[PDB]
Amino acid sequence: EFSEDCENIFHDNAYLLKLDCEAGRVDPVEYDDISDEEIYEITVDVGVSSEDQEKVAKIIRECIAQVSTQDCTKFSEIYDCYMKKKICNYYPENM
Repeated sequence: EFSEDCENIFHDNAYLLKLDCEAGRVDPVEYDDISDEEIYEITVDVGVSSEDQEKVAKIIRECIAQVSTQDCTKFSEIYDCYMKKKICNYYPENM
């Protein structure tokens, strides 16, 4: 699908964070929320439409809020929410 690149990138980040979290490099409780600046940076700054930003924005916040898991598996669970919500359909094919 058209979506594989976005998906792979989110997949990669999740996995990296997981590995780092395992390594005791990251703390899963800092991932309990997210700023508007981070959001812009992973939406518009990378090809999400201005018009669509809030729509992606909502999925990210819902997902983050929905994941009350606070171990290293949080990173992977959040990614699961993002795929479940089809977040990648809002991004361009190449990125």
